[PDB]
Parts: sequence; C-alpha cells; structure tokens
Amino acid sequence: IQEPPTNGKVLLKTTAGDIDIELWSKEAPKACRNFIQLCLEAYYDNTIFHRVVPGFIVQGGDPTGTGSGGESIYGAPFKDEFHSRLRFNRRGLVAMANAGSHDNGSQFFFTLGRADELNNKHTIFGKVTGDTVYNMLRLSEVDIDDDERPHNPHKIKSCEVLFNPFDDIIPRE
Repeated sequence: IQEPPTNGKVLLKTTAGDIDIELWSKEAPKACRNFIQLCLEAYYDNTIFHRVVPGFIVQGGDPTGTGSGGESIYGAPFKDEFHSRLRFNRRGLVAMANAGSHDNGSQFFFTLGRADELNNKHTIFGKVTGDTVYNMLRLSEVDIDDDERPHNPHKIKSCEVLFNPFDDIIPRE
C-alpha cells in the first residue's frame, strides 16, 4: 500500500506551463527508455494534445497530430509493462496509449481522474509532481470540438531530461 520510488525525471515545456514527470524506470524500463529517447530526439517538439476526455484523460505524443500516428524507438510497437503496485487510482499519472496488447508507440496520456478500468491494459510509466499537476490539468481546460479534439490544442514546445537513469541511450539521427 505504497508506491515504489521513481528513477528518472523529464520536464515538458508546454503551452499550459511546465510539467515535471518522475519515471518508474525500474518497473517499465522499455516505456521509460522509449520516452526519454524520443524526448532527446526532439520527437515530441511541437506536438499537440489532440484528445481530451473531461475528467478522464488528456492524450498527446503523435507527431502527425491526427491521433493515429507515432512510432517507438524500437522499429515496431513494443510490449506492455504492467505492475500491481502501479494502478490507475488517482489523477496525475502518465501512461502509454495503445489500441490493443503490445501496441506501444509514441502516444502517451495523463490521467485527469481515476481510470481503474485501464489497469492491466495500459503501461503506467510515470507520475506528475505535485507542484506541476495544475499545469497538467490545464491541458484539459479547452473547448472541445468533434471527436474529443480541442479547437485550440495545447502543445509540447520542448522537453528536458533532468535525470537519465539509462547508461546507453544514443539518440537516432
């Protein structure tokens, strides 16, 4: 009844403010490695938060902005990484989007509430710090047109890896 310590830290500089993410790199090494490397490759620069479901999630990480694009660093969608100590029991968690099993690419989402129904379906790989959760929540404070798409989506401008727990990440050219 206590969350494991985190290891790794990433700052997302967004149009809603700074969002600091602590990473569960021990529990979700593949997802955390993917995320860190994509940040370092500037892959998330100028990407929008294309999907907002009020009280549930805000989703981004698609370089096309359409909601159907994005790819991992591994050359194909990668495996799920669940852990019984990491549960969708509060808002402010960071997880991988997918459309089925073993379908992790680049798209990720923040939780705006509980999402118990996503337990054992989506990789949880991080959490937002207390002093940036208000900025995270502000990503969802948007007028939403059709298909859960904001009229004026917020964006990630740039990223900073404040602590890299991996030895051997070489960003692709």
